[PDB]
Amino acid sequence: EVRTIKVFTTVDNINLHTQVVDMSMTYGQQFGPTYLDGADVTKIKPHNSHEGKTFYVLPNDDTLRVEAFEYYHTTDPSFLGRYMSALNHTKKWKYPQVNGLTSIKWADNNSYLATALLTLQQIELKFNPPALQDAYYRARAGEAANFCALILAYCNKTVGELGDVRETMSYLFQHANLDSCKRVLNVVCKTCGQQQTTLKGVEAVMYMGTLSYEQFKKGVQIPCTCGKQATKYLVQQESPFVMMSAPPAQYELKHGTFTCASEYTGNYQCGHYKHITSKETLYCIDGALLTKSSEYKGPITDVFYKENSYTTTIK
Ligand SMILES: Cc1ccc(N2CCN(C)CC2)cc1C(=O)NC1(c2ccnc3ccccc23)CC1
Ligand SMILES: [Zn+2]
Ligand SMILES: [Zn+2]
Ligand SMILES: [Zn+2]
Ligand SMILES: [Zn+2]
Repeated sequence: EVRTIKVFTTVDNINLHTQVVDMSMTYGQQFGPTYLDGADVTKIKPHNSHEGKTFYVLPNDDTLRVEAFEYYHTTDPSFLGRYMSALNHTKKWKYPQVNGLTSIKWADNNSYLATALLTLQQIELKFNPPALQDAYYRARAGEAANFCALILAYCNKTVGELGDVRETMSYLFQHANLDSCKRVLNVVCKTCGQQQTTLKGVEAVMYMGTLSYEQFKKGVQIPCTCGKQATKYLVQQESPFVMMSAPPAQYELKHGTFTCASEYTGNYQCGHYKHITSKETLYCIDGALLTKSSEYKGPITDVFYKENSYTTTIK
């Protein structure tokens, strides 16, 4: 008087939980919201082909809420749905190899994700949420759909929003292991004197104000609360890279003095991005398009550099 089939539910595709489903009911009445391979199967009953398949569900109990925090570092119950929604788009994007890197063919306002994807393939980063690191790896190999969909979900951005590459990175670094990154800087006032300031994690590897990492060790002008103009410089830096950002402006990029950079053209919040990377020569990745040049002069807003351990000589 009731027929049933075996299926496995999961919130991380890693702890599979055996269930038996009633072929006269929908996955919705039995499980709550259900996805099979991204497809919202909530309003559908079990077709017989489903035996043995794995389905994604929302974390209804407290075990799953833990199983899900461990995989994604989220408690937000909308996460699964926002992600599954982005994945419906990103599974259709193309992800070519350009210049030995995984890019994204232009689609639905995704210039800023491609510049972000390209940059992540060129700096040293371990992400803490296993969902991020698995998609990171798989994106290195060309299967970037899940990686991009997770970025959209972590950013509470959605396909078709135009993004900001610096902020996209800052959303992601919060779940990266930068716990041994250290930045010590010294700010010096003609009046007040000198104050050392020592910051760490995400704050140790990100700066907004100047693009030149060289300028940053020499000294950069910052206003002082006490009123005069002060000078801030870098005295120590342990971290494998550094992000230097500043609002778009014409800037020259010299082969071999940097890792890669975000070129942004247009106005606040409606411009386009392209990716500049320093290899044997300068390369410009625009989604599926690439160009080469000896030198580059143009509108740059982030420049990434390599570091291991720096110490100023300024006494
Ligand atoms: C492209 C884009 C999308 C979304 C968003 N916002 C920003 C605020 N945030 C709270 C929400 C998302 C911003 C940009 C954007 O233009 N960013 C850049 C920028 C930063 C700072 N000052 C700028 C000045 C002039 C021109 C560009 C500037 C990199 C180019
Ligand atoms: Zn789309
Ligand atoms: Zn765009
Ligand atoms: Zn986290
Ligand atoms: Zn002062």
